[PDB]
Parts: sequence; C-alpha cells; structure tokens
Amino acid sequence: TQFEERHLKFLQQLGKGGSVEMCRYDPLQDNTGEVVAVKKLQHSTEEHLRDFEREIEILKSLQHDNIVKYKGVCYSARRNLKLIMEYLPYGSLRDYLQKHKERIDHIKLLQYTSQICKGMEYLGTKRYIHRDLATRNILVENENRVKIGDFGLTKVLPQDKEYYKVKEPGESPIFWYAPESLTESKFSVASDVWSFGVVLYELFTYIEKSKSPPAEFMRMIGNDKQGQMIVFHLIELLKNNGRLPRPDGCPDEIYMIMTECWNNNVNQRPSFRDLALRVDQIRDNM
Ligand SMILES: Nc1nc(Nc2ccccc2)nn1-c1cc(Nc2ccccc2)ncn1
Repeated sequence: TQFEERHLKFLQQLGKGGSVEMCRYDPLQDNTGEVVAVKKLQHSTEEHLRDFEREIEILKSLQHDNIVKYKGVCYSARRNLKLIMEYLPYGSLRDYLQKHKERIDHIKLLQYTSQICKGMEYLGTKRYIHRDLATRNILVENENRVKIGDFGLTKVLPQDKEYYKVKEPGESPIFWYAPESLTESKFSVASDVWSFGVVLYELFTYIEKSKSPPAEFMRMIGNDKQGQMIVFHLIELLKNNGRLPRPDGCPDEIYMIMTECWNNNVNQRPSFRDLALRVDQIRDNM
C-alpha cells in the first residue's frame, strides 16, 4: 500500500544526523490516522540519495523482532524519498536508561543486551555491517522490547570479502570503533562485536555522562588532545591494551564479555550467536 505526502501531518522532530520526525498518516483528515516515524534527507545530494535508497533496501529486507519495522516509502515529492517506519514510543535507549536509571535492574539490562545480540546476529546472516552500534541507535518499543534502528551507516559486505573498507570516512563514532576500523577503516561483523562491547559498557554505566566512552577515553589519552591527534593517541592506547574500566557495580561475568569483545585480534572476538547464548545463561542464573 502507498503513503501520500499530502496526508502526512508533522507532529514533532525526533532526531537529526538526515532527520527523523513523528508524523500522523491521516488521509481521512479527522486526526484518527496512524502515528509513524518518517526519515528524510535534509541535504539531498546525488550521493546521499543513492546511500538513502540503499538504507531503505536494507531496512525492507530485514524482518526480526529486534529490528525497527519498515512500513513504506513516500514518493509523492524520486529525488525526495521519505522512509516510513513504525513509531517506537519510548525513544532511544540512551535517553530511556538515563531517565529510568538503576530502577532498571541488571536482569532488565541483560534482557535488552540479549535482544540487541539477537538483532545483530540476524543482521550478520544478511551480510550487513551496522558500523554505528550505540545505545543512541537502539529504540525502546516498551519496557520488555528494544530494537536496532538507524541503518544510516550500514554497509553490505562484498560477495568475496569478510570486511568493507571505507575510502572516504564522514562523521565517525571513533570511541565505539575497533582498532582496525581506526587504522585501516575496515568494518566487519568482528568490528560490530567490538562496538557491542561498548554498548554493554554504556548499559552498565547507566549512561552516566562522566563515565561515557568519549569522557573515559579523553581522560586516558589526555583532555589536551585535539582533532586528528585524538585518533592518533586512541589507536596507540588501544594497541597497548588501554580499555574502558569496569563500570561501578557491574557483575564480573558481564565485564569479562566486554573485555572479550574488545580483543585486538579480530578472529579472537566472540560471535553474536555465542554472546546471545552466554547472556541468556547469565539471565537464567540470576
Ligand atoms: N522508528 C522510530 N521511532 C522513534 N521514536 C522516538 C525517537 C525519539 C524520541 C521519541 C520517540 N524513533 N524512530 C527512529 C529513529 C531513528 N533514529 C534516531 C532518532 C532519535 C534519536 C536517536 C536516533 N531511526 C529510525 N527510527
């Protein structure tokens, strides 16, 4: 079925990077229409249109309980596509956790960790590399279900390679990046596992600003480091086993999982299939 542009009523802006807005698809014009999440380009360049269309193809091919649901495409404006998605009412996990802090216990954090793992394992079966796994890109459906959203940086692996090489990087979440992604701009399932270790760290710090991966890494390299010098010092730190600390009150077994995801050897990092099995075992034990 189709979405006519004239019937999409703007409600609220949700986020920018592209922009995501909350809209009501209301063709009956009685405000009884479905509330949807709408992604559109803000600077619709020919390269950005090409990437956005690929992102739409990626989302549409994915059907999993922990992946935001594709609803459609609104053409009504080909050079000005609007991606229609289900609206997830509790927002990003980063905001949700920061708002409802230790009132979410370890058992609840591990239910979210398991869902993120499962979503990521399914994404890997389609040979897609997220590249931007972070709590800000994880959305909350309700208190019992989280879903990976934002496939803006997602890449499809070439047919004959287990990595994707980014020739000209744009804005990059460097404090979530694997060493090989920082040094050689190489992205793989293994670099998404390293970023997953960082998500686990974010969860267990309860999004405390002073404990954030940029705040901790800046302190370790020195707050005096600026621009490209941050990337130089971060690479040297990671190569020398400088890691994010164990969050206050974090169980030993969860910190062990983080440290295994943060292995310098790409092949030694765990698989998302084993992480989901391990996390479900911890939850069972609790
Ligand atoms: N499907 C869907 N529902 C929502 N709901 C929402 C978001 C923020 C506040 C309240 C509700 N977003 N969303 C969405 C958002 C999005 N990226 C994004 C937006 C805000 C922040 C961080 C990242 N990418 C794809 N879908």
